[PDB]
Amino acid sequence: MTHYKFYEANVETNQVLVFLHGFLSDSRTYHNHIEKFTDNYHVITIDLPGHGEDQSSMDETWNFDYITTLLDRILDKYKDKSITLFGYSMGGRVALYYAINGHIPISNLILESTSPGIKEEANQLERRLVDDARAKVLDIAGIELFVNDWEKLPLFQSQLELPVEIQHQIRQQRLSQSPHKMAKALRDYGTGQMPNLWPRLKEIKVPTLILAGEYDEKFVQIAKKMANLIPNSKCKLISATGHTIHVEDSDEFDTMILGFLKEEQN
Repeated sequence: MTHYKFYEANVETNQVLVFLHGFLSDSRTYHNHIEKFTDNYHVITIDLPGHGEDQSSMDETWNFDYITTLLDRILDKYKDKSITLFGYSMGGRVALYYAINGHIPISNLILESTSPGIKEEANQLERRLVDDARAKVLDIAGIELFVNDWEKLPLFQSQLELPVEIQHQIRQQRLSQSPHKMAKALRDYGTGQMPNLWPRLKEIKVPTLILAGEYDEKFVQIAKKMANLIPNSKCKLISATGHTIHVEDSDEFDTMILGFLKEEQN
């Protein structure tokens, strides 16, 4: 209930494009994009556990297998369609996990500024500690103070250049998240908790589009590495954007998706 929205295509089509959002955000991030795709594609947006309109129980572990089941249940209603699964950042981690472990086969995969998790154990632990600390800060200091600090992360420096409306929308989307739920999201499916999917990338056989922002060096290096390992992948670097490409250059982002979707119609 409430955790996913289906937007009927303006035309008959067997194509369904499924959007997963990032941490501290929800499906509203795709708001201005939906109409660009419904022209030719059915669109689904899904709020992940703890985010936006999600109503996952606080008393269940929101690990990847839980999220996979969640997605299985939605996608089962469209299993006979050609499903393109799109994930941005946190949602891309879910989309990679799902491409590898999901129970409904997807047709195509799209990854924006994401990673298959952390390879080496000590780095996984480093990240767990940080996300665990962050979760504690959320449970205790609340959403506003967290977002204030989150806004200042180097990862998001390129956003400081966005039009004030856009920065407002992003800030509002973050502030509306429940801090206790954000904490649980971090503890249960933060990157530090995610299995290292690097050695399973070769299992992903579907056409895959990988997007990274040129200013976002870390995720560019990750995107290139992922592309090498996913056998039918295209990696596109988006000029003059950081991590959240779909917000910083929405049109180019849209053009890249539509063109990929165009190419893979077969």
